[PDB]
Amino acid sequence: YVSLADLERAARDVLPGEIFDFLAGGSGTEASLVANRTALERVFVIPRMLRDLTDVTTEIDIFGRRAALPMAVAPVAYQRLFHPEGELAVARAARDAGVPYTICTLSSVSLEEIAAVGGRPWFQLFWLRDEKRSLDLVRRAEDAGCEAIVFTVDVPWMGRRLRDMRNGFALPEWVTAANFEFAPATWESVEAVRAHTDLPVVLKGILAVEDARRAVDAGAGGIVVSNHGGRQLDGAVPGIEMLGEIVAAVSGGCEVLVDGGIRSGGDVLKATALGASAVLVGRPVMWALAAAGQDGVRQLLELLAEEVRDAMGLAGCESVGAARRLNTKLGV
Amino acid sequence: YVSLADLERAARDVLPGEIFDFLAGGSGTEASLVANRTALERVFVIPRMLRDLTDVTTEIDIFGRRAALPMAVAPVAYQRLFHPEGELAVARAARDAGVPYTICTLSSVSLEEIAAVGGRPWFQLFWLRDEKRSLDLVRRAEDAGCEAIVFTVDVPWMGRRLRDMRNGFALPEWVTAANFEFAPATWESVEAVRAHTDLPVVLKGILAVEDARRAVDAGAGGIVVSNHGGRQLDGAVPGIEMLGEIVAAVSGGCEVLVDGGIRSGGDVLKATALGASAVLVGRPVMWALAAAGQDGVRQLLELLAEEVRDAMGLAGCESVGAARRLNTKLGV
Amino acid sequence: YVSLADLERAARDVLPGEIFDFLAGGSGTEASLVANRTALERVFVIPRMLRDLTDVTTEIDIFGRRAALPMAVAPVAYQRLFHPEGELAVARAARDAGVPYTICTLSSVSLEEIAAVGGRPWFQLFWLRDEKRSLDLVRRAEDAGCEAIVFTVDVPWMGRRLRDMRNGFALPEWVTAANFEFAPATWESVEAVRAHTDLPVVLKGILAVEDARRAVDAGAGGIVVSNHGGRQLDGAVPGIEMLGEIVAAVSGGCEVLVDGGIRSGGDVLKATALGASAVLVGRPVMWALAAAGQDGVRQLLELLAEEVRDAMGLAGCESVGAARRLNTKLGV
Amino acid sequence: YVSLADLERAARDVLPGEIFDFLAGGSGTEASLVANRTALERVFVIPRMLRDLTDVTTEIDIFGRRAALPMAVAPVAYQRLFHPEGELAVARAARDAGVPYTICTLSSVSLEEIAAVGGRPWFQLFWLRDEKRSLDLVRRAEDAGCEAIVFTVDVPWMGRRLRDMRNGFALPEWVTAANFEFAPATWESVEAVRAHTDLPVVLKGILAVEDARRAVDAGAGGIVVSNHGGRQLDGAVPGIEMLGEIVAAVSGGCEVLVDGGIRSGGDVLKATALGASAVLVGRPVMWALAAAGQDGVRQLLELLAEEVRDAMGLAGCESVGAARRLNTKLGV
Ligand SMILES: Cc1cc2nc3c(=O)[nH]c(=O)nc-3n(C[C@H](O)[C@H](O)[C@H](O)COP(=O)(O)O)c2cc1C
Ligand SMILES: Cc1cc2nc3c(=O)[nH]c(=O)nc-3n(C[C@H](O)[C@H](O)[C@H](O)COP(=O)(O)O)c2cc1C
Ligand SMILES: Cc1cc2nc3c(=O)[nH]c(=O)nc-3n(C[C@H](O)[C@H](O)[C@H](O)COP(=O)(O)O)c2cc1C
Ligand SMILES: Cc1cc2nc3c(=O)[nH]c(=O)nc-3n(C[C@H](O)[C@H](O)[C@H](O)COP(=O)(O)O)c2cc1C
Ligand SMILES: O=C(O)[C@@H](O)C(F)(F)F
Ligand SMILES: O=C(O)[C@@H](O)C(F)(F)F
Ligand SMILES: O=C(O)[C@@H](O)C(F)(F)F
Ligand SMILES: O=C(O)[C@@H](O)C(F)(F)F
Repeated sequence: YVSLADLERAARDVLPGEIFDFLAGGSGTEASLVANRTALERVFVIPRMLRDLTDVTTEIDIFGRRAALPMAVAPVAYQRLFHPEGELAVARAARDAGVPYTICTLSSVSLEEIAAVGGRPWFQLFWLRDEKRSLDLVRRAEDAGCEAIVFTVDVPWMGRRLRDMRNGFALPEWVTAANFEFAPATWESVEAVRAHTDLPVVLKGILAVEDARRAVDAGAGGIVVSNHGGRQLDGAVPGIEMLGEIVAAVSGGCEVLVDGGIRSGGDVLKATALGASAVLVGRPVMWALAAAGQDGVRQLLELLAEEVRDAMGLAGCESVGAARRLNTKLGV
Repeated sequence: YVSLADLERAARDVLPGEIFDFLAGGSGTEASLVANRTALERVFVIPRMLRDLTDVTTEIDIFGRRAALPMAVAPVAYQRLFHPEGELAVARAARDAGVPYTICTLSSVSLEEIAAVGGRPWFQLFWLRDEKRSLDLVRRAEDAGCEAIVFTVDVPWMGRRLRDMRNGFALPEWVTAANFEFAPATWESVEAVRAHTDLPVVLKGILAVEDARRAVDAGAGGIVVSNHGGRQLDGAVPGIEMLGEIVAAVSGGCEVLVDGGIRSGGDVLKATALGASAVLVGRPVMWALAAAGQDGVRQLLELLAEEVRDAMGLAGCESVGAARRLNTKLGV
Repeated sequence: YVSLADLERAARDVLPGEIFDFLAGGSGTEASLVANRTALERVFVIPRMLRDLTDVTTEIDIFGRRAALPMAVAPVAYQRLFHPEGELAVARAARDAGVPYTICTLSSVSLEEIAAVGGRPWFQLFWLRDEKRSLDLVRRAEDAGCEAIVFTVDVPWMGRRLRDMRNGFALPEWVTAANFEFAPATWESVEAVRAHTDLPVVLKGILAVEDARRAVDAGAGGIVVSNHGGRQLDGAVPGIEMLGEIVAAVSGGCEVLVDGGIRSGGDVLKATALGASAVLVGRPVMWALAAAGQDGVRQLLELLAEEVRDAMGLAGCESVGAARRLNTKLGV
Repeated sequence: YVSLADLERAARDVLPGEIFDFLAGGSGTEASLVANRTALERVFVIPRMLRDLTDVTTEIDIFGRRAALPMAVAPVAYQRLFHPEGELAVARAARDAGVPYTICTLSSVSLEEIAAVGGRPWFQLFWLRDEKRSLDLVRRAEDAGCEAIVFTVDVPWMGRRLRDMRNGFALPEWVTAANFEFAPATWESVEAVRAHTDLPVVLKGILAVEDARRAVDAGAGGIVVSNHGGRQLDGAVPGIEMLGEIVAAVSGGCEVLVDGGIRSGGDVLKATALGASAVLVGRPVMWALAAAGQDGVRQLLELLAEEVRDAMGLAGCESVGAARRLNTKLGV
């Protein structure tokens, strides 16, 4: 595989159409899904030349741990849909690559089993009608050694997934929510989580500048600037279009991650040049899992690491910090 | 039907080609028709997160009545072209949905019959060569319980409808103007109408900012920012491109509606975020009428209501007022 | 014929391919040719409503004569290529429509014969290696009753017409330059012409603002803002993109015409709203001549007059002056 | 051949697919490759009229020598891939046209043999792991009569060429690096070269404004504003998009060349109007070499010279200096 796009072709060959559509699809007309890609394609980097590249490093420190790349595996529900080893296959590959893996509230293997794989696991939280269940998940995650709580704030309820409605998609009987209904979360919910854990709380799905600022004021350790991969509000701005403004507004008060459409090391470099601390990658990780299980995810992460290192050095950056100081230009 | 676009396919299957073209078409090269869609597609919403959504309401108060959604059925001439029940089928579905229905001067069922259906009917006025006939229509509408007069100001004469000219389109003998020639209207005409009724006068087809201001000064209760669905001046700016500027200029002095190309609850949300009080929807209502009569219109209005509620809540808006405070970003 | 585009189809059916290509083609990659159209398509008009339209008039006064529309027939060489009656067919139709016709230096019927048709003829001048020949043409034109000299300033030599080179195009033996080598013209040439005639001198092919200003200072009575229909410099800006700036800079000091890609009454309205005094129309007139001779040109001019009147009134303009006061908005 | 695009078709017919792909391809998704073209296509020139064109000259003085056009042949590795005469065929045609030819460090004929052809040769330098080898190349180039050292600064290592990876491309046994591993170059390397030669040092692959300024401060005699034809960082801005800003920042302190996508005399004119001293042309020269050897390159250079002269005069420029004073407008 020489690009992330070779894996999409392979995943489409193997998965049942309705599962491929659950993975690929977005809400509504899929305008936000498409715009995630368009928005990245319009960003060009202004590389620097003739800098010292004797020891290029792609590592970052985030949430108190060193990561091998400025990237983590995004939360994706129900990974046994894609391969029988599901979350364990992905978590193992992420561990071996030194990349954080986000364990989902809707994981198809229990969070404690996935955490036992090792590595840098984070835990993604959905707020539930029964509040106590959400807070018990947080405590379970912490007890299992998760290192951050990624609170998803953009799903008061699931968006309108027309592919899924047209297909009549439902989980097969062999895939369940192994940790066991959505309730709208509020800033009060954020505070209840912050009070119940010593782990950094990361709010995922922030797009308004004033929500980024309020996240810092609320004691968040990070945010993920994100439109949920075009799966929630159809017509929501891409995160990459808000990122620069958000990074300026928080002025270092929390980590600022971005996601949506990251498909190469070059895209990682764009995100960092716009100011991101790190990116999340969702669909491509699942393409690799579908295509070739743990080995497939390993191969994807190896390719991404090579592309990140290549892009960084070609742009004159010996570190991710230097990459954040790059300028960009919008084009056609 | 899971989107408004499923109904277009169904209407195209059933209607005679020349009737489908009377409905779908615009003037000239159809540049303004296409631009209505392009203009909406370029607008992205910046949603807010973590707000209280315990009681999301899509209702608005407009022209002294509560409406279920920030939407009304646009005036569309000759609805018996599309289904034998014509305007009565649409008006009944609108009533049942709590949406205002605009009875047309060129209705194929008499305005008094349509008004007898009940609901929130408005009445659309064309100025006629015989002035007295226009003013008699106003009095008839008021006597029948219509709640606003929507004075169409963008049709001094009908535009050049090339599909209709190529098809040699004419009304079948079984479709007539049941209320019974266009004369250019002026500001004097507006004043003659205002003096002849106690109902709110709404000027439909305003696109220049200074015409919006003058509408307020003239005593209008509302305007509809509109290029008549691309059917009048070919090359007229889309209403959605003028809306923000217009809303700022009138600074709350009248209701500011918009139309043209509204095809989802997401589009309704864009219009409100740009400042609209409400939208009109034309062609999609007729697609539903063609496809399945009253039931079809009911299904469309149910789908739109679900999409509006979904979009609002995903954007952190418990009310339409909150949606008007959302920011937007233009994209690709 | 219900649009100018119906005539292109008809002309393409009848003309030999190499003649159609001589007519349609531009220089180089035809980037400027295509951009003439793109540039007009991006301009939207902001129409005004509720104005008096009791006596809409499309007339203008230009170069001391009343014209029926704000349009003239552009200079096009060798019109016997397109129809056996050539320039006489076009000139007769223009006369009957009350539109000025520009007689070309490279006319395939002598300028005196065309002028004898009557009407409002103008004369287009090429500067020649033998200066005296150019100045004799001017005197001949004036003696024959031409009312303006349109000095073409953008053809120091003919551009690179790749269609013509690929086709090996040459004039058939039955088409000649009936008035009988290009020399670069300079401001000195302009002055020599101005001194040799009492007619208004119009400089055709101006695109830089400072050249427009200098034209006024040089005593020009008009300019034509133009990239020669994309036939000269490939990559020259469209005239329509320079027009507003030019109109502001000359601040009424001469008439400012535009050409390139005008294909409807709506396009005429755009040009006027951008500030043009009038437009020239080239290729469409020749399509009509190819399709149906004098009658074809008459039909085209009738259609254009109807479209201009329609566009004007739909935009709230009772006169061309009012149309010049319209605002525009650039779109997608 | 009447355009540079006729030669691409001819080269694609004759070359083995993998060699055509080595030539045509870029890094990654080829976003930067495509953007080089897009960026030029959006630039329109504002031509001037009515200037003296009695003695139009396309000559420039650069690096102490007169060149026939504001263009040089870009460094392209391994030209025996394209034709058996390789670099000697191209160098001979360049000499005969009065265009500088850049001899490559990776030339498939030795630099001394190519320099013996005569003409204006420049020498392109790669910095090597063994520094002394790079500096020996510089001395060899100077001893052989090369007139400038073009130090390539954008290849700390070769980019990710996915066409080449998919094809399993490798040099055939009959093509070698005849002058005989990449090491990242730094500003220290630049200074080591500057100290080892009296020739002008030209830094090729500059895109950041501050790197342009530093190049001047470092004693460079020129820079080439360039993204290496889209072959290095995928997502690097096109040079043509940085050029104006760069030209302003150096304010005449060194020659500022540009490359990437130059495919006509019209494109040369755009580059000069944006401020370039001269352009480099890569792929088209190799298309001509593949198609017809020395004669093919001669024909290409003749066509380019004709197009440059044509564009200049149509734009009212009797000299390249005048062309640099032209204004431009971005379009669609
Ligand atoms: C199939 C699928 C399931 C997902 N499930 C979740 C989830 O349970 N929680 C969450 O916060 N995000 C979820 N996401 C969103 C991703 O975390 C991420 O925001 C999105 O996929 C990023 O875009 P990318 O897929 O373009 O890389 C899901 C995304 C996909 C494609
Ligand atoms: C077939 C048809 C007939 C119409 N008749 C009228 C009319 O009689 N009066 C009027 O004010 N608008 C009329 N309109 C315009 C609509 O009220 C509305 O401005 C336009 O359809 C809105 O755009 P939409 O169809 O894209 O939703 C008509 C539109 C269509 C498509
Ligand atoms: C076939 C052809 C021949 C032309 N000959 C002349 C000419 O002799 N003199 C001149 O000033 N313009 C000439 N023009 C340019 C036109 O006057 C005009 O600038 C151009 O056609 C306007 O664009 P349009 O064809 O898009 O309407 C010619 C154009 C065409 C298409
Ligand atoms: C096949 C190929 C090989 C190249 N080899 C070199 C090289 O050895 N050194 C270098 O500085 N540039 C090299 N370049 C880049 C060119 O010098 C130039 O920057 C690029 O081709 C310019 O773009 P153009 O090909 O679009 O005209 C190469 C380009 C191509 C296409
Ligand atoms: O995007 C998803 O599918 C998840 O976030 C879910 F299942 F929660 F909506
Ligand atoms: O758009 C329409 O068809 C109506 O507004 C009419 F019939 F009046 F022009
Ligand atoms: O555009 C044209 O063909 C004319 O202007 C000519 F023939 F002069 F170049
Ligand atoms: O672009 C190229 O192929 C050259 O610059 C090389 F071979 F050095 F990378």
